[PDB]
Amino acid sequence: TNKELQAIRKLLMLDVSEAAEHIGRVSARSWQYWESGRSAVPDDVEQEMLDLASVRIEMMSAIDKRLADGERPKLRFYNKLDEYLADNPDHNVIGWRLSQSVAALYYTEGHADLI
Amino acid sequence: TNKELQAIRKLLMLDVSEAAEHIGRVSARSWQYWESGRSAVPDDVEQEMLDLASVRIEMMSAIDKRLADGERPKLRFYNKLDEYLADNPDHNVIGWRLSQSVAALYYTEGHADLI
Repeated sequence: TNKELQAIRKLLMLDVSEAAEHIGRVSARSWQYWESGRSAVPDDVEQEMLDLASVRIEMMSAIDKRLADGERPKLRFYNKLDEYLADNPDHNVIGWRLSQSVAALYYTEGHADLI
Repeated sequence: TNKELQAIRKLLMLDVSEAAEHIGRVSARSWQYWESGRSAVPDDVEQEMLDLASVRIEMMSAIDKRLADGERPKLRFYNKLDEYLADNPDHNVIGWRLSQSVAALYYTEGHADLI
């Protein structure tokens, strides 16, 4: 539904324009129409957003591994996209947002430091 | 630091303009300055952001209570601010975003449905 689509997008920290370009391959206006509720949300886009959410879960699982190993992780929080891309040259703006989503969660809940 | 400030802000699903107006009581430019890293984040702003994160934890704890009572919660995802305000007339735009952040988490991670 429109509500599930927006929920996942925001949890993954994607701006509408970023989700539209990279996941929907549609204009931002088209993506807004999907989230507005005045349109059918196509099921394929919803499925691709759930696939991307599984990437966030994989990234969380890796941090959980460090925690089980006794480490208090120091996670890079990239305020600047360009710095993320410099350190992660095989990723893009969507990877940057997923990194923010994961680092912010672990920090805010008291489980990791940000660097 | 600027990284912690932006991380909490984004996790709570607040736009810069919303955080600036209601939490900082400053302009978006000033809030962006605090998120830039150029100087230290003010003590009172830091504390208020931590306190709002605690409100989010309290909201999660209330849902955890319902799960422990055997409910499968149907959480209302408010894509429309005014609908949230009508249902929660003592709250404002910041409370709306907190509601989105909690509903999106429990939905995307499989514990609740959205309506």
